[PDB]
This record gives sequence, C-alpha cells and structure tokens, in this order.
Amino acid sequence: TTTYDYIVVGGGTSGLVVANRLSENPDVSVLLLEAGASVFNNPDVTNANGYGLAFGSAIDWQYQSINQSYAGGKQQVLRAGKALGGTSTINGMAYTRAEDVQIDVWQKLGNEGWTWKDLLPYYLKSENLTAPTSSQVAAGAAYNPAVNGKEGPLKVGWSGSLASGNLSVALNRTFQAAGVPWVEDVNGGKMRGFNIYPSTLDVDLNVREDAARAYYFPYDDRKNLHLLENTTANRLFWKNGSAEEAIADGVEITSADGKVTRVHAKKEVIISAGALRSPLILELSGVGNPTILKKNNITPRVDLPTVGENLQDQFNNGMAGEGYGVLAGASTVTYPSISDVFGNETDSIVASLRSQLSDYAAATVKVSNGHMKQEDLERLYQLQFDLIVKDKVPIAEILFHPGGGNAVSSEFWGLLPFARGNIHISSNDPTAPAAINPNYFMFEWDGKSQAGIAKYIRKILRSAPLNKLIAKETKPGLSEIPATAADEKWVEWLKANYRSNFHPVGTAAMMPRSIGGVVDNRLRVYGTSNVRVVDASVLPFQVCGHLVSTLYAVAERASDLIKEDA
Ligand SMILES: Cc1cc2nc3c(=O)[nH]c(=O)nc-3n(C[C@H](O)[C@H](O)[C@H](O)COP(=O)(O)OP(=O)(O)OC[C@H]3O[C@@H](n4cnc5c(N)ncnc54)[C@H](O)[C@@H]3O)c2cc1C
Ligand SMILES: OC[C@H]1OC=C[C@@H](O)[C@@H]1O
Ligand SMILES: OC[C@H]1OC=C[C@@H](O)[C@@H]1O
Ligand SMILES: OC[C@H]1OC=C[C@@H](O)[C@@H]1O
Repeated sequence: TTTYDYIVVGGGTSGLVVANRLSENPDVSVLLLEAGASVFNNPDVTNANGYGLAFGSAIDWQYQSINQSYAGGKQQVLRAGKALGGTSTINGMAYTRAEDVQIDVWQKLGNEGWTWKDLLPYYLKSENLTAPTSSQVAAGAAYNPAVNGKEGPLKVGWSGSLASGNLSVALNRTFQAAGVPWVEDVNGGKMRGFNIYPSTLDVDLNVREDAARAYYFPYDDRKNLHLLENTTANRLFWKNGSAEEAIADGVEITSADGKVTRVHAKKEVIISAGALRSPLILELSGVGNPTILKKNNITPRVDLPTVGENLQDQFNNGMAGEGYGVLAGASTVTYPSISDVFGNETDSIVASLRSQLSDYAAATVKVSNGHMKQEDLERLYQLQFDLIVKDKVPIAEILFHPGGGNAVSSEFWGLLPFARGNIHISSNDPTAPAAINPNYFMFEWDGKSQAGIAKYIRKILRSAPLNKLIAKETKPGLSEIPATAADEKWVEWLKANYRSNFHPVGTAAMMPRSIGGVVDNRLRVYGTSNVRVVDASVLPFQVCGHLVSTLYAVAERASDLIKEDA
C-alpha cells in the first residue's frame, strides 16, 4: 500500500513538471510529497498584482542565513514558497530565460547534452504564450514567435490592462541613447536590451500562473498521480544489498498528525525540494561530506562532500525617483552588458577583475574546507569571466516600475557575482533550521559591479529624455549619497539596504564528479543508482534571467531523460 514507481519530493516549480510528465503513462504510479498545501484559492497567490503580499505568511518558509560577514554582519531572510506550486506561488511572475552561451557553458564544463540548442525545445514545450492585443502592442509588448511555445502547460503573457504611458516610452528612448536598444524578445537566447517583459500570468482569468495551476490542477483526475499535502520528507532510506552503489528504497515522511512513516519507490526518487532543502535531504540520507555527517551522527552512505557547497545567489537593491507629474506605463527590464554599464572605463574594470580571479578561487577553496580545488575553481571562474568579458552577457537586471502617482522605482541586481557559499544541516533533526551562508559581497567585483549599476541608474534618471519627466532622485538621493561620493559610500549604502534576490543555485550542482559535481548529466546523484535532484540546486552557475522559465525547461528535459532510463 506504500509502494509507488516514482516518488517526487517537493511539489514546487520543478517537482510538479516531473510528476506531471512521469504520470503521462497511466501504468506508472507517481507520489508527490509536498510540505505545504493547495493555494488555488489563496488571494495573496491568485492576485495578478499581489507580489509581496504573501511575504512572511504561512506559505513563506522564511529561511534565514547566518551572519553575512562580508556584507556588514546582518542575517538575511531567504524566501521560498511553502505550497503546492512552491516558490512559483509567491514570486514576482517575471518570465525571462538565459543567454544562449551560458547554457552552452554547461556542456563545455562536461555536462553532455546541455546546450541552448538542446534546451530550447523544452522551454517551448513548457510554455503557452498569449499573443499581445493591439493595446498591449501599443504599450511596447512584443515577442519572437520562433522562441515561444503555444501549447505548453505554463501560461505566459501580459496584464490585460497594460497601457502606453510616458515613463516606458521615455525609458526606451533614454536607454537607446545610452547605447542599449529595445529588443523584441529577451527569451531567444540574446538577452541584452530594453524590453516590456512577459509574466507567468493567465491573461484570460487575470490570475498568477503558478506551477500547480499549470502542471497539476488540470491533470488532477489522473488515478496514477497521488499527492500528499502537509507531508514533509525527512530523508531517503536505502536498500540493504551488496553493491557499493546506493539504491534508494524510499522516503521517510512526517504527516500532519505528526506521525512518521515510510513510502517506497520501485524505480526512482526525484528530489525537487528547492536549492535550500534538496541538499539537506541528501545530507540526512547519508549523502554528503563525511565530516559533517559524522559530526551529526549520520553514517555516510555516499562520500560526496560538495553536497550543499557551491551555493550561489544574487543580491537586490532599489532606487527611486519622483516625477514633475504623474508617471505611467509598463514595467520594463534592461539587461546591460559590462560595457553598457561602465562604458569607456570597461578595460580597467576587466583588467582588475582578470587580476583577481585566482585570489577569488583561493578564498572559495576554504569555504568548502578544501573540497573544491584551486585549479578547478580557477577554471570555473574563468568560464564566468569569459561570459562577462568575451561573450558580453548581461551583468545586471534593471527593472523600472511605475509606483503610482509621481513615483518611479527601480530594482536591480548584479547577475554574475563570484561569491560562493554553502548550506548544511545544523543537526540530525529534520526540523532544525539549516546553516545557510550565501557569502554576499564576499568579492570586490560583487560589490563594485553593484555600485556601478546603481551609479548607472542614477545617470539614467538624469539623462534625456527621461530627465524631462523626473524631478529628483529620492532613493538614495543626493543628500544620502552626494554626487561626489566615493565608491565606498555606494558600497556601504548597498550593504545597508540590500536583500537576497532569492535566486539560489548550485547546492547539488550538475558538473562532472571529478570537478566537485553532485549530479551527473542525467541529474542522477553520484554514488546512487536511482536518486535524482531536479530543481535549482543543479544549476552549476547563475543564469541572467528569472529562474522559473529555466527550471521548467530543465525539469521538462529531465523528465524525458528519466523516461528514457526506464
Ligand atoms: C520573492 C521571490 C521572488 C521571485 N521572483 C521571480 C520572478 O519574478 N520570476 C522567476 O522566474 N523567478 C522568481 N523567483 C525565483 C523562482 O520563483 C524560484 O527560483 C523557483 O520557483 C524555485 O523553484 P524550485 O523547483 O527550485 O523550488 P520550489 O518552487 O521552492 O519548490 C520546492 C518545493 O518543495 C517543498 N519542500 C521543501 N522541503 C520539503 C520537504 N522536506 N518535504 C516535502 N516538500 C518540501 C516546498 O514547499 C516547495 O513546494 C523569485 C523567488 C522569490 C522567493
Ligand atoms: O519510458 C517508460 C516510462 O518511464 C517513466 C515514466 C513513464 O512516463 C514512461 O512511460
Ligand atoms: O573587482 C574588479 C572591479 O569590478 C568592478 C569595478 C571595479 O571597481 C573593480 O576593481
Ligand atoms: O520580479 C522582480 C523579482 O524577481 C526576482 C526576485 C526578486 O528579488 C525580484 O523582486
């Protein structure tokens, strides 16, 4: 009665794709475990304009970091969805992908079959784009038909009430004048430009299109798909046979009544609990760094000491201005390259960055206590440097939002900081909060590029024709940060005001085992026959865009690889 073909741990963004796709075969039983519950009727979730409302609610995990010692010492909340649909139920709904070359880098580092060309069909498979109406087109909405799916479970589109307004027009003009042109679609692998970006939105219903509305509810009549809500997976348990290679037998779970039981998988266990939980589930299962496992009285089943290592996150800051009159229009994204941000000063930045890479690697070696090697980190950091410097991938995302009335706000983040940190269990008790350390601001580039982006936004606000609409900068403003402020003043302000960008990746990184990878190119955990991780943990580097689009694609492709292996 407790045995299924597949168990999917975590009914979130990625997990629901896998469960949907594997359950397409009516002879295959799939169990979805989700710690949260349906949010189908939760108004903080459905509200197309509700971003932020669910923060700190019962559907926000509100994980917390350790003291961020490079960023001024304060702990940071790392938000995540506790709900059927996971973090897709609380996020900002922005749908943007990745630069083609940064996916190509996955195959370059040794992950066979992972390139932009290979992944594109899976972005398409996931997506159902509603074409813009004539009023949305007038507002600046656009897409390239060749790179947007029409039939996928995930509805994508623009707010029915998108309208032309003075702010978005002026932003387009002002960015073009700065050398950054409008692009019709940031989702065809070339992200550089200004764009009126689409959202994970059911345009007809006018509700947020979360992963459960996309991949679960339309298919909940399937008799071979089983869901356990309010059910927490604690750890995997293993078959007791002869092979050195570990074979997962099942998952230990805790139900709502607090009872602890076992469910079993005949084929595979897929862990999709998020970048801040999936590596913990591995550690509690005996897969991880033996020193950490032994300190917590867990016998290692697999010696894989980079479980929870290579944590990479971005950090988010905000600026604001005030108009002479009412400011209106679409929200806009700009993806500037390094030369867009730093202009005729880029060569000095590149030289300084180039000179710092070996030192960044050496610092990062110690973060994992030597479990990533100097040589390996130098090569990984060189790949990131080359994307920034040679391929000119965007180094920032800059959002502008009308704030109602005369307010305009910008939120922005450096896309490719070098800081790596980690996440590890704090005890053998599955309910104990983990030690999460993203190492924000660890490296000079990380903070100084963020300062360069903030300065760029200050310059944009004061540039023509936008400056015809903007009376003053209000945040930070010229009192807090004088026109003559040194870089340190900017960095200090940024450290005082930043938050996590809630973009963590890399804690079960897809890389060859010999360079510190946790999963292979089929997302199988090294040392196991039948355990996979399918969620943001597996991305080996940050991507330029917003995570769900890529996680849906990765989960779509992973589903085919699982099917092939069966
Ligand atoms: C505030 C915020 C804003 C964001 N803005 C955007 C945006 O605009 N656009 C975008 O594309 N991305 C955005 N992101 C990022 C994006 O939403 C996430 O990266 C993505 O949803 C993560 O997907 P996932 O599959 O890795 O994990 P999740 O979607 O977090 O799924 C993990 C699931 O596992 C469950 N779970 C955890 N532990 C257990 C356990 N032990 N047992 C059973 N279940 C468990 C969780 O409840 C959750 O449902 C945002 C994120 C946040 C937090
Ligand atoms: O490929 C065979 C089966 O493998 C796993 C799940 C099912 O969806 C497939 O039909
Ligand atoms: O850290 C390397 C460079 O990164 C960005 C701006 C410069 O101030 C730095 O020297
Ligand atoms: O839509 C903007 C959001 O997108 C990504 C994560 C959050 O930090 C941002 O506010």
